[PDB]
Amino acid sequence: RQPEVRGGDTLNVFLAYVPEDAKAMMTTPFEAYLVNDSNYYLYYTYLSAEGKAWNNRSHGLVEPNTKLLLEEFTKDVLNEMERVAVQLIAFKDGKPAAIKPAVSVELRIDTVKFYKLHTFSASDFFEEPALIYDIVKDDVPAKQVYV
Amino acid sequence: RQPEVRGGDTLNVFLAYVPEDAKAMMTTPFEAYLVNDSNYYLYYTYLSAEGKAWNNRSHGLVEPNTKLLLEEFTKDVLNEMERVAVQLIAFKDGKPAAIKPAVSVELRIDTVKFYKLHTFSASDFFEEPALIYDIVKDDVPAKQVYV
Ligand SMILES: [Mg+2]
Ligand SMILES: [Mg+2]
Repeated sequence: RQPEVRGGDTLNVFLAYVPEDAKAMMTTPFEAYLVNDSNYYLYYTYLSAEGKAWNNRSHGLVEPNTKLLLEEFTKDVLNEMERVAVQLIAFKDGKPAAIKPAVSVELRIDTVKFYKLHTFSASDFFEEPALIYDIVKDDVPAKQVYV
Repeated sequence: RQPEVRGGDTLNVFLAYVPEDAKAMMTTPFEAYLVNDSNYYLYYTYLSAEGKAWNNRSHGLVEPNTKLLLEEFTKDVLNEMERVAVQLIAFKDGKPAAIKPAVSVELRIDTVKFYKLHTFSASDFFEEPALIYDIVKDDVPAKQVYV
């Protein structure tokens, strides 16, 4: 087992979209991940807006210092992703911890970028370029950042 | 299976403390519950402060229109419960829903009341009197209410 990470008591959580095959942009589907770059467990939901309501696309637990595949989708699904949200709470289990904010972040996804690999960016989290949205950055929820 | 409840799309969530045996106040332990009077699933944590840090006492999922036993404790544990918190997120699974707030509520518990049954109140949720703290009342998180 891996130990906790130095600096990981600062909450850093990202929503990342990655091609399954960055070499085949015409045919590839995409993957959505919750990336938990922190020493906390998360409970989360990932939702998409449809009218005045929201549909839950994924929910559950993310362990410390890991990522979770939320969804695999083709580009036809982009029409459902005009506005998405991530809500979460963070905790440790059996270790004292700082209290963290309860987080809700609504995002307008840059769907044009899914046709343009060069608009995705290099990251430490994947070998492929990724489209990465902050949910919590340096303990600060990314409210009203991508809307 | 029970259907969703009329009015239950309004989030109402309570933290309730109940004696195991209201007839034996000298000897009885107490039970802490999360009461989810709503049509939403919840992920939650229940934490207690110790110094500048917090200890997780319970976490998980609560189903719609139910309650969950968080902890059974004796009165010696009241010394750990000077300040507690509940954090949660609410969602539906497979049904469209309104987006709900991500909630964090810190409470100073009225530990004197645990020696005085008449200070607990009748409720629809238990046959015994209960000490009930609002976490979300009529969709409004109970921030800075019990501090
Ligand atoms: Mg890389
Ligand atoms: Mg009653």
